[PDB]
Amino acid sequence: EMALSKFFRDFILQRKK
Repeated sequence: EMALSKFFRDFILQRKK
């Protein structure tokens, strides 16, 4: 499906500021 979906957990979640 998507491997960015792993990468997802890394970008937007560092935006939990």
